[PDB]
Amino acid sequence: AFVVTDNCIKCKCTDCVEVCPVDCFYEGPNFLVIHPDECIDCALCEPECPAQAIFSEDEVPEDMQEFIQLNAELAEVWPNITEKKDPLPDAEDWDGVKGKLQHLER
Ligand code: SF4
Ligand code: F3S
Repeated sequence: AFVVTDNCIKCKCTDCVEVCPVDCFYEGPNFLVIHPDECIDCALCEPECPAQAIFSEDEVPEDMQEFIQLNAELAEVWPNITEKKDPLPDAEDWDGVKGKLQHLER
């Protein structure tokens, strides 16, 4: 499965949803997650993230391993998103900044 990690938080560009064939992205107030049992590992979303927050599960950075289980869990409670929308208002302010996990809204 692929994994949305820290830099999506407070950016939420949603460009990634355009290319998923199986529609497995689920939407939070200020983050997206990939449903691990639905992702077919086509790797198509990851060139599309402007914030470069998507990784193959096995390539998720050591310091961002928490995101793997987070994606699994929130994928059960969040709504499915299928169309691209506007990025969060302050997206480019928050892009490239580290430790945005602290601001995750559920
Ligand atoms: S690897 Fe493919 S199936 Fe998975 S979330 Fe990405 S675009 Fe979708
Ligand atoms: S910022 Fe997030 S909404 Fe997608 S386009 Fe990137 S994983």
